[PDB]
Amino acid sequence: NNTASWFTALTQHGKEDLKFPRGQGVPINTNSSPDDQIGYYRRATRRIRGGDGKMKDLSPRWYFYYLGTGPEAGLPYGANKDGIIWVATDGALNTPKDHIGTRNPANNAAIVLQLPQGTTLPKGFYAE
Repeated sequence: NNTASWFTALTQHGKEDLKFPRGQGVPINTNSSPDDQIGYYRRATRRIRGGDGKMKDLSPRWYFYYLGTGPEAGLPYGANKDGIIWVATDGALNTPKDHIGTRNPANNAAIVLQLPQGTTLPKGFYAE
C-alpha cells in the first residue's frame, strides 16, 4: 500500500470539504466501463516551511481512487471517515475495482481529472 491515484488532484482553495451530489464526481476514464464508475476522494494534506519560518498547511488536495483500491482499499462504499468522500455514477456496481487498481508512475502518467458537462466543481475546488 504505496499508491498513486490514476488522476490529477482537485485542490481545495476554499474552506468547505469536497462533496458531490449523488451521481456526480467520478472522473472520466475512457479505459474503464460503466460498472467501474465508483470510488472515493481522499484528502491529502501537505505542510511546508513558510516564509516567516513557521510550518503552515498548504491547500488540501483530494485524490480519487476506485472503490476497493488505494489508501482505503478496505473501506466499504459509504463508510464515514474524515477526509474520505464517496462518489458513484448511476449504474455502477458496489464491488472492488482490482482490475483497474492504482497507477504506477513509472509507466503511466496521471490522467487529467475531468468531469462531464452537467457537473461543475464545488465551491473553492480547482483541477490544477
